[PDB]
Amino acid sequence: GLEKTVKEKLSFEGVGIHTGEYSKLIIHPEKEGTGIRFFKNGVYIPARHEFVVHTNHSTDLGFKGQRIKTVEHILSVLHLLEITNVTIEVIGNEIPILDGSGWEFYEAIRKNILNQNREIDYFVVEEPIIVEDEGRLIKAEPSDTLEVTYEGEFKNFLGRQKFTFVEGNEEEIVLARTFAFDWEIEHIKKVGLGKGGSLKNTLVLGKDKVYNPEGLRYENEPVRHKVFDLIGDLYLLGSPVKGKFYSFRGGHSLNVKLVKELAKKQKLT
Ligand SMILES: C[C@@](O)(C(F)F)[C@H](NC(=O)c1ccc(C#Cc2ccc(CN3CCOCC3)cc2)cc1)C(=O)NO
Ligand SMILES: [Cl-]
Ligand SMILES: [Zn+2]
Repeated sequence: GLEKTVKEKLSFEGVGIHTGEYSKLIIHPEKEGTGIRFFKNGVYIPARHEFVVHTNHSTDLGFKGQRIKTVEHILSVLHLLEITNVTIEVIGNEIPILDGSGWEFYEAIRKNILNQNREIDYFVVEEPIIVEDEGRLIKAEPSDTLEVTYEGEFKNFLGRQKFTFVEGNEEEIVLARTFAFDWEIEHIKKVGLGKGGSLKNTLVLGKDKVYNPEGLRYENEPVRHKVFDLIGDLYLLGSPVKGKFYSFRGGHSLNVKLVKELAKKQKLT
């Protein structure tokens, strides 16, 4: 496909899931070859794995003393829409969580795409690779299309669930919300996270029950959201990705580990 930016500036705002603070975004058009980058307090922070500074419960980026928390959801939306050149100006410390899914970003950006004049240079997985960490694993292999499978094993009524995204089915994952388990809430707050989480932006589950009165959007909403997360972390390769991925219980740390191994393989090709 063609490289793409946005036609006009787009703004979003609201509380961040981990800081609990209100922040504002402005998405700016950029010319061919710019890449995806954040901008904060006069500093550009490229959306690339070299700038990852935190991977526990979110993926955070930083450069020259300026940090942005929770980039995975906006990056996933930009990856799915193959937006390749854009500056995300952040006034605040975190990307807004909005309703917990990518939907509001996706719908607004999708109607505001500007095609540009050169083709995308995709990051094309060239050979199989496996990374592992204490029973979690992620595999990748070549594919002409982006295909991403997540398999989870939940310690509550959800049990084992599996979901596969393929190109063309973007609407199946951009509405899946972030989620949390009630028995983990106290620890997440103690380690300084989750300050913005509420039933308005998080699917909260117990051992046997659903806290949200509206219930789940899909019976497998959590693994759909985990696929959505992984697609955002994969965009830290710096280009839209072609390959077939399978994650068993992976999280941001393992996602970024895979990204860094893939980037090392193609550093000069
Ligand atoms: C899903 C992830 O873990 C992923 F990493 F796997 C991760 N999400 C996260 O890491 C993550 C972590 C925590 C929260 C939260 C919360 C919260 C929600 C409501 C209340 C309110 N109470 C609920 C009970 O009744 C009384 C009221 C408290 C706290 C959300 C999200 C991801 O999406 N990263 O991109
Ligand atoms: Cl490769
Ligand atoms: Zn997420």
